[PDB]
Amino acid sequence: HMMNLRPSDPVGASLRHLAEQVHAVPIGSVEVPDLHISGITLRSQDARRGDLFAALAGASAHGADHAADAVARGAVAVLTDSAGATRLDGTVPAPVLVHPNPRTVLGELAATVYGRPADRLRVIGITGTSGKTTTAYLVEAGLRAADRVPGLIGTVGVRIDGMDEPSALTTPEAPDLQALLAVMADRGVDTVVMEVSSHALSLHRVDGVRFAVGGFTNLSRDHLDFHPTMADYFAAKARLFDPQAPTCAERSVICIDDEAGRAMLAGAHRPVSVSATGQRADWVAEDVRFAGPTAQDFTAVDPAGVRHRLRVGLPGRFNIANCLLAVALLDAVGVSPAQAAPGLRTATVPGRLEPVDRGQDFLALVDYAHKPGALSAVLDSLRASATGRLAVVFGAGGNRDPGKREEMGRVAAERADLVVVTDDNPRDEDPAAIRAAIVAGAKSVAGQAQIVEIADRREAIDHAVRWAGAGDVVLIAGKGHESGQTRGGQTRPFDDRAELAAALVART
Ligand SMILES: Nc1ncnc2c1ncn2[C@@H]1O[C@H](COP(=O)(O)OP(=O)(O)O)[C@@H](O)[C@H]1O
Ligand SMILES: N[C@H](CCC[C@H](N)C(=O)O)C(=O)O
Ligand SMILES: [Mg+2]
Ligand SMILES: [Mg+2]
Ligand SMILES: [Mg+2]
Repeated sequence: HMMNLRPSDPVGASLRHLAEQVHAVPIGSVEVPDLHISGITLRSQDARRGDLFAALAGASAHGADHAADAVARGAVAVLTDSAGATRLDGTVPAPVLVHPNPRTVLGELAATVYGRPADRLRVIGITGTSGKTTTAYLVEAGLRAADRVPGLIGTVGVRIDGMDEPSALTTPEAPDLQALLAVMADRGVDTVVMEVSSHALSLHRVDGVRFAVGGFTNLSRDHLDFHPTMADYFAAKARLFDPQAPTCAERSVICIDDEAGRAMLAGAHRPVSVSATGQRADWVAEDVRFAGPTAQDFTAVDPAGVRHRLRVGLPGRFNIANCLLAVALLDAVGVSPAQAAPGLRTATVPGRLEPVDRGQDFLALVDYAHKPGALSAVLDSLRASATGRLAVVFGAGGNRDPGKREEMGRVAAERADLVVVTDDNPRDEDPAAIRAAIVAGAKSVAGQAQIVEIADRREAIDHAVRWAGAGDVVLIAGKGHESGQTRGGQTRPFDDRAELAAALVART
């Protein structure tokens, strides 16, 4: 029954001032009161003394049906839409405001209520198809090494001043994010690094955030079950860099190693370009050197002409680009490469090319990639002379884009020496039919990959671990930091890191 995290003593705001700020109007004939509002939420179970409850239309349900409960829990006022109003007329003992489309103003209302936390610290937002999480963790580690106090908001969770924050949401709505930024400022955070997804930029979830710096990794095909076309997907991410958009960051740090990045740079507010593929850019990586199985040395060249010799403590060639972007973002908030370097060398990223070491003589790691494009990239990222043979173990989710299954098999069989097709959250589907589609795609490739099908994921991990010899690479893909195997409405624990470690201890 743990309610969502709020700042302990927010400045708050008068309801009348909030109504004037966003052109909300009273539901009825009574003028908006100067009632003190100390919080805002869209979830009645998170409502508490002093809150404005946002009662909004949603999936086959309207929050107005929960407004009486929110007020009973201590909310002192309600903000709703026209539909909600007709349903709240004279039913709750609290003032009600109506707005044409409240979802579009919740972020700015929460910014006011929580004291404009994005003006108390520097917010870095990072968007792009892949690399948001790794880049964010590298930035957080660089800030800590520089003796700054960082906050991190990402897919895995939230961390504040070096401490996990389990009471915060990983995918906050706009009011939740403002509350979390205020908590961070209260706890001494001077710089927040957060992932900003195309969903968030399309659904008003980062409205009201002043972004000091925006970063762009790359774009490839993804999220087309939400965006109608690639052009809509690009346009959503462009909202972080377009000077005409209210979400535009004050400085844009853009990787130009793909077509989308080059186009983003051309229209971006106050652009800084970054390239780890040899192209001309303000920041470039050069002189990349092998540094053992889980580290890579490189030189970051800054726009002033200074060469910084650095180490990123991650495997995978594309992590040079993520580290270079992290370095440029850190510079944009006043952290030098030398100050950040100890953090870049030691950072760990949960579920993103995350190695597990139990003393074996080969590289064994877990990665989140669960779609063909990301899987192709991570397999390519692990291709290098040091890499003997490469094995990948994965499956595909039930009740998730079935059209990707053959393609995942294809991309794996084009790149890996051993492809182990197993189960990964078959959910309400026939698990054997999912594996069959992946296997068919893998077999359609002309090459020399060995294709093995093992339904049980523990057995599949075990098979790959037993197969590996000195200098080989074993990749367990598709779950990353996410624990669980869901079948027919039941979920059993299954953490790929724990299961990989157990196989390594047993077999190695
Ligand atoms: N710069 C990159 N280019 C291509 N693929 C990447 C990059 N960074 C990470 N990946 C891969 O894509 C997936 C998502 O990586 P992550 O670092 O979580 O990105 P995001 O947070 O943008 O989803 C992982 O499975 C990883 O293998
Ligand atoms: N958590 C995300 C990714 C899961 C990826 C893969 N493990 C799967 O279950 O399809 C989801 O629910 O779509
Ligand atoms: Mg995504
Ligand atoms: Mg992510
Ligand atoms: Mg957690």
